[PDB]
Amino acid sequence: GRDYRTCLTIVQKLKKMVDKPTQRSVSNAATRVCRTGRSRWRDVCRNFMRRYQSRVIQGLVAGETAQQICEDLR
Repeated sequence: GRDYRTCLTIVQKLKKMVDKPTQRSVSNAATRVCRTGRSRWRDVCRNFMRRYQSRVIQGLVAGETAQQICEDLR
């Protein structure tokens, strides 16, 4: 169950890190997002992105809401 929550937090973080969400801007932000925080969050974030990054990036580029991006995990 944690995956859905991790997904929502990451979507929110990435939307503030980029200006216009494109394949390049989002992907670049996605390599940085998991490096901010204490060790537990860095780990959880990293493990999530390794599994799910393609779908997160796709969703941001599509202008999906966080819930739409993360729905398969709900």
